[PDB]
Amino acid sequence: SSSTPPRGVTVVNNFDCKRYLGTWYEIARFDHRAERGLEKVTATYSLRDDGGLNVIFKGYNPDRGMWQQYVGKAYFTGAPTRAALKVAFFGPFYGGYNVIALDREYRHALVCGPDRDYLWINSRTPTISDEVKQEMLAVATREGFDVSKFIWVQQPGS
Repeated sequence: SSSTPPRGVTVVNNFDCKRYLGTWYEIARFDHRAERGLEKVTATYSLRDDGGLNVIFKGYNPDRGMWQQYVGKAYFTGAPTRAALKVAFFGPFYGGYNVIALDREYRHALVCGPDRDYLWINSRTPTISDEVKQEMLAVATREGFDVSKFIWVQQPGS
């Protein structure tokens, strides 16, 4: 089931959706065809009339010589105080989106998909401290993700 969280993963359960809105830089990702080779990736989150979120993915594609966007819609699968969502880019075809770690300042987030082949480190800044990087890798490995799969995404100052 590609719209539920991975078995045996803790999801953030005191989620304040309003503080999560705005722009997040992608620090690291497990690669798949949608993202592979994209640089300087951000995700931008905004509230919709219908209680879902707009998710605008932006990345630089060196082979095409262009910036490209993916326009999606995210909805909470349960209460909006549990950071368990599902995202679609076309039609009723959803993937799981789960915030599994978040600092009290809503400045750094570990986000996974519906299984352990999907994981992202995200930051309000394009670079993170070695201390924040270490905590992210510790949380991910404790939840059973193979962090050797990370691609460290090209960002200004990386």
